[PDB]
Amino acid sequence: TGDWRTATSLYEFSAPDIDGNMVDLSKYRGHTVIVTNVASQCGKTEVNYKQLVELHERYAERGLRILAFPCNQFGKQEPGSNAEIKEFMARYNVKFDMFAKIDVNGDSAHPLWKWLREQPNGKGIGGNAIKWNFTKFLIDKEGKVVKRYGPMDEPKVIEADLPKYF
Repeated sequence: TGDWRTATSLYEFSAPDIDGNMVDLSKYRGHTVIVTNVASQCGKTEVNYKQLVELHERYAERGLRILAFPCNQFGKQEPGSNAEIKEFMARYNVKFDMFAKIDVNGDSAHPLWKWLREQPNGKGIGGNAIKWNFTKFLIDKEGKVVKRYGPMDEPKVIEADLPKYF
């Protein structure tokens, strides 16, 4: 219906990429997806970027796609413009998909993230708030959330779940 409250998969949403081009996320139909909120000035920025890059290098050939959403809501650790953030990810040689900066919590949260927070059967009242930088969601080939991993779970925690969804 266009309402995030009614959506049942990743494929109902669209978001601008880091260059500002609108991306319809149905482009990921049939792929294994990780969605994560990122930041450049977090204690865990280096380990998350390094391990996300490693997962993409190991598993892109199996259809793994990583969608990274910058977000400045957690300690103001993503203060850069989109153009600044684009320059930053190359230091990690990021070749997965980078999106324009968004809010993930609160009144201005992007609708995809309003939906992600509700995933285990939320009633539309806010769900499980994103707690800090580098939360991750593993999404299956039908666009359904299958697991959430927190700021403290390094990306390599997702690895043993990946072959179930390739």
